[PDB]
Amino acid sequence: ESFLLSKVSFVIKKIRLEKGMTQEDLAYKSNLDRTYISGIERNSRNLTIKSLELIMKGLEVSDVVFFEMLIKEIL
Amino acid sequence: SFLLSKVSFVIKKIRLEKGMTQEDLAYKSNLDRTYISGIERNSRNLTIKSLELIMKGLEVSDVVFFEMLIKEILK
DNA sequence: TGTTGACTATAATCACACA
DNA sequence: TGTGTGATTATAGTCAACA
Repeated sequence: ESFLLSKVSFVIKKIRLEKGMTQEDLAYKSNLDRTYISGIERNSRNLTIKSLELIMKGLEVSDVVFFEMLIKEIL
Repeated sequence: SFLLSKVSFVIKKIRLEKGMTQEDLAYKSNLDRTYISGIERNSRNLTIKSLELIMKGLEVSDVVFFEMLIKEILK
């Protein structure tokens, strides 16, 4: 009652910090909301595919890399 | 209207690789057929939680799903 | 209940990728 | 060689009104 979503909501936080960004920066660059971005990283939002596609663009990272990094992270 | 269409392609593919109807995936993943139908028509927004249920009823891990998804991304 | 109608998947087939 | 994805007709299937 947690997995995958927890793993997806972790890589986002990993990359964002490795990119030296902020939740206010991510919410702005992905046209989303800081309250929404916050809740995700702490696993309090359901998160959709389209709402994830916006994140990778806000984080400035291709879809391929995100999933490749996602695959590793679960291991 | 891209990533949701690329994930959906893999959904029916493994469904057609494992050899099962949408009604079978609807049952095995505990989801309404109209919803399973929906995401394949392209689409319904599709939450991550629902996506996790799909893989469970698809008898495949997430790593083999994303790997297959990525292979379907590179052209 | 019974059935019409439009929107679907489904299944059989072909043909050209690819390895 | 060999399997497999794409595209195709064509059948069967779904659902959502109606009286």
